[PDB]
Amino acid sequence: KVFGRCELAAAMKRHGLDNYRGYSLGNWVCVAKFESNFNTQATNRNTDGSTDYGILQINSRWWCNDGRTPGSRNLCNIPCSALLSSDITASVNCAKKIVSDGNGMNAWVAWRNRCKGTDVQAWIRGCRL
Ligand SMILES: [Cl-]
Ligand SMILES: [Cl-]
Ligand SMILES: [Cl-]
Ligand SMILES: [Cl-]
Ligand SMILES: [Cl-]
Ligand code: NA
Repeated sequence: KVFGRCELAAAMKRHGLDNYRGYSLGNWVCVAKFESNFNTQATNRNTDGSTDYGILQINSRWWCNDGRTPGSRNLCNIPCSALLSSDITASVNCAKKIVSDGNGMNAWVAWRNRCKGTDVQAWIRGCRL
């Protein structure tokens, strides 16, 4: 599923991401845009052989099980395929654990390089929220 911008903002708010660990909603919409173009089915292979899954591009090196990332962890206790669902619940719940792991949203390289220090509120402007 490719979400619309305000459709994604609404789902992220309903699932409790607005101000989660101090990160306003626009930060989460911004990172989703640059990670996946709002596409729940997005996947990308990393150089080490791990893979990033779903709208928030969550990495199998640490967070989910895909059966083909030797030595990795599954800290969110989910199959990576659950992160590709049209419903974002699993991605949101796992993002809450990632952002709580000490580095905040710097866990997403794209957030640090493309969202951090910008006007992230623009990503939720106009949305009925
Ligand atoms: Cl957009
Ligand atoms: Cl915001
Ligand atoms: Cl594995
Ligand atoms: Cl959803
Ligand atoms: Cl933080
Ligand atoms: Na894993």
